[PDB]
Amino acid sequence: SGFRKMAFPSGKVEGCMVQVTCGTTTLNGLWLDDVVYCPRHVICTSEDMLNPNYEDLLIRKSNHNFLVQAGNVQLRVIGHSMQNCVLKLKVDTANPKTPKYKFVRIQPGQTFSVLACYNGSPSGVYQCAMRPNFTIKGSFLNGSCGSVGFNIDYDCVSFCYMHHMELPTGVHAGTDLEGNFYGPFVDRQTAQAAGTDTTITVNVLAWLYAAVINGDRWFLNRFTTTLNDFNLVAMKYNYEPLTQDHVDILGPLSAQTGIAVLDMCASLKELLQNGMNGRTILGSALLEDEFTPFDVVRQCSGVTFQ
Amino acid sequence: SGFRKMAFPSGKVEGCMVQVTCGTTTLNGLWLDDVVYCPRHVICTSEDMLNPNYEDLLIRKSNHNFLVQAGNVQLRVIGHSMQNCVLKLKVDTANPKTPKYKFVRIQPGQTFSVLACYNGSPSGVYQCAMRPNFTIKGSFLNGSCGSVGFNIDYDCVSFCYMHHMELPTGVHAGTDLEGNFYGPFVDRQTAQAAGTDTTITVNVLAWLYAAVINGDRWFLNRFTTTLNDFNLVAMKYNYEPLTQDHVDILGPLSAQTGIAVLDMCASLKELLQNGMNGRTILGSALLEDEFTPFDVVRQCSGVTF
Ligand SMILES: CC(C)(C)c1ccc(N(C(=O)c2c[nH]cn2)[C@@H](C(=O)NC2CCCCC2)c2cccnc2)cc1
Ligand SMILES: [Cl-]
Ligand SMILES: [Cl-]
Ligand code: NA
Ligand code: NA
Repeated sequence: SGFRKMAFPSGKVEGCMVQVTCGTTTLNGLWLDDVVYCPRHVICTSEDMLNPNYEDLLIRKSNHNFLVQAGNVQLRVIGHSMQNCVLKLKVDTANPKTPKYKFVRIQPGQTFSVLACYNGSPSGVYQCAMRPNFTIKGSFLNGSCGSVGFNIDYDCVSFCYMHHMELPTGVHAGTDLEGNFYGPFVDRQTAQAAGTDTTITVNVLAWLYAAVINGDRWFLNRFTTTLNDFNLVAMKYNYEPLTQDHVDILGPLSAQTGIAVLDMCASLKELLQNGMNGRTILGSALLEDEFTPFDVVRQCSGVTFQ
Repeated sequence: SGFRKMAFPSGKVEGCMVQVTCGTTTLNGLWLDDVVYCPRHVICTSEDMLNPNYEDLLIRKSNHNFLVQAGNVQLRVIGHSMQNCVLKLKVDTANPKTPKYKFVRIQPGQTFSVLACYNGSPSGVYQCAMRPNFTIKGSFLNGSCGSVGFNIDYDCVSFCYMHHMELPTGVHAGTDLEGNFYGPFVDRQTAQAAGTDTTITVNVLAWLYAAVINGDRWFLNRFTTTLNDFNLVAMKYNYEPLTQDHVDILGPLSAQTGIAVLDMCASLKELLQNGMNGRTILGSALLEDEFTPFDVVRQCSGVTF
């Protein structure tokens, strides 16, 4: 019993974090096999952060213009290339701690663990979600660039996020490990701003199922809803639309608890209308939307507390 | 910017987790140098658990009653003993991944990271606090016994919790790594319950300072108060008394933000008396009390390990 924001154990990723320095700029890189991945804006000078031409900036660099430090060891850079917004530095030593890994590009609503790092050294681990507006609500200070997000289902590290920058509302933007940004953002100092964000409806429903599994039913009601009437109501509270794909994804949780998906939708509609009247759900006084259906099945018992 | 519930990186601890089996019971152990630590109730049958004589159950046991598995390798047990509620199994191999470490017993209100494990395999990491009633609000399923809690200082892991049991309200109880229970609990199947809990006042103040650092200011006001007057409000709302030592600890945050502890105490007093008026603080509709002052400074300054 209990229910917590639960990250993956971070050791497999800790063994890959290094420090990358170019000029006066230092940030983090990810060392896998004989390649170090980092944000290409490590080659941006202070003079001009507004309109960098990264092709022109990089052709001026020699391999020895990049200093890579793994703990106390300097790694020798022997080649470099740019892929989208990520710089790939070839080094002369393969990382002996390289885990089984893959690169995955995730969809909004998906969650992952973040290992926040400074100067190549890990500071802490937390859970995040890719918001509908393609930002993440991270906790990142100056120098956190190059920190990564990941999942480790079944002993394989799936890297899905590399941190690049902070937006004006204090939320965060970055890329996949192929260097393609999530959302419309660019690695320039522009007036760019996150769009209006929305609540991840399928995740709220998963978390309501988690509450039932852990023994609390107070928020249920005698009603049901059509999918279209649910979406017409939920969107008035700035909730994302619920699709038939989402309904299908919630099937296993519905089967374990005996609560039909559209009956749980009716409960959510009433919670939005009424609030909690001084009660809490899984320790929260707000509706939580950064646990996915997969996350709830991972964390919760397979046996409902009836 | 941003503010998240944040755990320590868990790698140094992952390399110490093993699986311990005695009879039909399997749970987790902590392998440091040539000793594995686990809950002593691993030696109990369900019958034994109703009224166990641990002294007699252990003398019955021998080294060959224990199976220790590190990944796919069996560790050979060459000795066994008990310290309080912790079983110690001497093995023939020192753990080559043993970190610099200490065993530390924490105080109520202090936080720590938990590495939840099953069958000797780490499964997840989360942050939690020792409650004033000496429980923790963990997330644990069957087989999680022997999972540990810890803090890190530079390169040294301070182990502070080993998980033993779940109470009827679904909160959790355990020991320090010397086998001494936190709270008035015993490792036996008998009627036991969490006592009435209170809110950790110094941690709520720390989190209000974190909120100010992150730009959330609507709860600040022109008033100040005194320790004595604030503590009358605290008692009324089942908050822990605020001591002069707590005020000293908050000093830094008070100097940085511009709000004296007693100034911020006046904000908390008003929040307790009037509520939040439909507003949130750092994305919560409740007053959060599982961040210590040290947690707030660490996260807001980027301390690494
Ligand atoms: C060159 C470019 C692309 C404009 C840039 C510059 C600085 C950084 N930031 C580095 O901290 C940093 C950079 N190199 C080492 N550290 C930080 C950052 O985004 N401030 C922004 C301030 C507003 C204008 C855009 C940049 C940062 C802070 C906190 C958390 N995350 C990141 C990120 C990107
Ligand atoms: Cl996805
Ligand atoms: Cl006994
Ligand atoms: Na030792
Ligand atoms: Na005040």
